[PDB]
Amino acid sequence: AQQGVFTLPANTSFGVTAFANAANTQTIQVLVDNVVKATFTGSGTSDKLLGSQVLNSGSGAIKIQVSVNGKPSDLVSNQTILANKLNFAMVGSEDGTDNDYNDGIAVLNWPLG
Amino acid sequence: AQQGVFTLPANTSFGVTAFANAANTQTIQVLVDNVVKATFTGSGTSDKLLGSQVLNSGSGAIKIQVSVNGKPSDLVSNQTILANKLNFAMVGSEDGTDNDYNDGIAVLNWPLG
Amino acid sequence: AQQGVFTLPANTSFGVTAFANAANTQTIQVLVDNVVKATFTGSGTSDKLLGSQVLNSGSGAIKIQVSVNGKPSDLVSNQTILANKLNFAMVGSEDGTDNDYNDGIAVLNWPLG
Amino acid sequence: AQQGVFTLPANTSFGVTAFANAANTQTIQVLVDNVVKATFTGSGTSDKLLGSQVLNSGSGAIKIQVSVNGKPSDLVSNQTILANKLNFAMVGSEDGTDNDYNDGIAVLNWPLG
Ligand SMILES: OC[C@H]1O[C@H](O)[C@@H](O)[C@@H](O)[C@@H]1O
Ligand SMILES: OC[C@H]1O[C@H](O)[C@@H](O)[C@@H](O)[C@@H]1O
Ligand SMILES: OC[C@H]1O[C@H](O)[C@@H](O)[C@@H](O)[C@@H]1O
Ligand SMILES: OC[C@H]1O[C@H](O)[C@@H](O)[C@@H](O)[C@@H]1O
Ligand SMILES: [Ca+2]
Ligand SMILES: [Ca+2]
Ligand SMILES: [Ca+2]
Ligand SMILES: [Ca+2]
Ligand SMILES: [Ca+2]
Ligand SMILES: [Ca+2]
Ligand SMILES: [Ca+2]
Ligand SMILES: [Ca+2]
Repeated sequence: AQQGVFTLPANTSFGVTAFANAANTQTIQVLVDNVVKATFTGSGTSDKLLGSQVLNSGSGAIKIQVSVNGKPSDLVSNQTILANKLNFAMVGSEDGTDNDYNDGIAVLNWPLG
Repeated sequence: AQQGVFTLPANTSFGVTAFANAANTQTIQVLVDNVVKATFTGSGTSDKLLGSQVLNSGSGAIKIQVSVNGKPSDLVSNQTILANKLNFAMVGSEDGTDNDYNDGIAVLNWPLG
Repeated sequence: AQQGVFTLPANTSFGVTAFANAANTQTIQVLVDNVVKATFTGSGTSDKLLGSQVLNSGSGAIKIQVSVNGKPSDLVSNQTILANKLNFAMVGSEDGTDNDYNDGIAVLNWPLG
Repeated sequence: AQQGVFTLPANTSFGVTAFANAANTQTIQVLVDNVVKATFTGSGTSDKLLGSQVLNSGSGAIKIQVSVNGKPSDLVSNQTILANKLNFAMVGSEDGTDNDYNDGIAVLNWPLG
């Protein structure tokens, strides 16, 4: 199945935070309506914080991409809702062979405020 | 039910990242074996990043506390596992009456490496 | 936080399946727009299947109640979305003191078809 | 990523319940330590309940397979833990082109009792 694709409410601010757990440099892109709106880049094996940003969801069509020097990683994802209100969308990825799926991570959360 | 309590594998590094979406100052504490090992503090209504740290899980007994000037918030939490390997533990909290449950957030992830 | 409350898409069929893991008789009610539309009753400690039904979501306001002889149980719940399409809403409950939270369970899933 | 693979605690009873939302006949197999221990078969587009069984987890290595007349479906899965105690493992699958991922579903839950 496609992974890293999420439908958010339209015209809503969301946070996105990215991490590396990898020797290779991760490129984590956040697409809103098929257009890259944020890019996080880096490496490190101890949950390196690559950045955190707030974006508008546009029509609601979000897609997360993870790659290493142009090669797409294998993604895994899901979305969880707590208290019928607090949403998280998580993405892990695997750039290699050890299948730890932590190499490049994105965590989205909404609503804000 | 108790919320914000998680059993991790013992002696394992994990990341914890904290956010505010609140006018009031949040105090988010990460306890390992009943001892506070990290504290994140701040306010802001746009997914303010309060910090991110890597901790050892000790025996595995983690507890997240959220309070505002000493008053415990109402917590909500769960844990998700992706690809049978990548773990997230999420905590939201409500400090007031609007029930957005985003006031003080913690996201834990493991394994690292 | 309130638990067992879920917002579904309006006018959508969903499945709901109920289980017991309890010595006491569980009463598991599925409310749509504040009106009970299904009730599952029984006991048994080996994941007793109490029933499975398909309901219309009405406006989308679903609430699950669990009680034992009129006494409300303590609920825990969340919602997960897989492949940006397949939804599950889960409810556990505790009727006693052992905090296994499995006494009366409901699992909702949608969309059907 | 591989999907439908879960690590359970060893020597633990778990419930597994299977559904169809499909015109084609689904074959849903539950493997414990690489050996099929339950098989659910059927079709129907309204959350047809194919069965529910309790199994021992063996070493803990569970795998869910879904196929239609021998052809493996595309699986999606995850695991959620509520109240640090109640576990669900969910599997959806797609046998065709509409990407509803509901064609053959398995829901696992533990602990029982
Ligand atoms: O980035 C390449 C490689 O780096 C490290 O060895 C580990 O983090 C691996 O999981 C990762 O796949
Ligand atoms: O922190 C107090 C209060 O601040 C803001 O008004 C909002 O973020 C509320 O959700 C929060 O409860
Ligand atoms: O139903 C009462 C009681 O019955 C059994 O002892 C167990 O299933 C308990 O978890 C439950 O709380
Ligand atoms: O089973 C084949 C096909 O049957 C129906 O048309 C729908 O349930 C589809 O989602 C499914 O893929
Ligand atoms: Ca890796
Ligand atoms: Ca890694
Ligand atoms: Ca609030
Ligand atoms: Ca808030
Ligand atoms: Ca109980
Ligand atoms: Ca029980
Ligand atoms: Ca299908
Ligand atoms: Ca279908």
